[PDB]
Amino acid sequence: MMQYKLILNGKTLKGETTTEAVDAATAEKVFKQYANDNGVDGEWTYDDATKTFTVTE
Repeated sequence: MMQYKLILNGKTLKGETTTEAVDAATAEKVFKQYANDNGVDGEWTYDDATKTFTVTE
């Protein structure tokens, strides 16, 4: 699976985003900026079936 996704699981407001990044490293860098802007860059969950990162504040 390629097309990674992000889910902001904020204790205030939630959100999501997609990307064209094909590897977890590239996607992490893309999603980091998205959450660092949303004020949620905290923890970064991991997955092996869904390939979707989530923030944990």
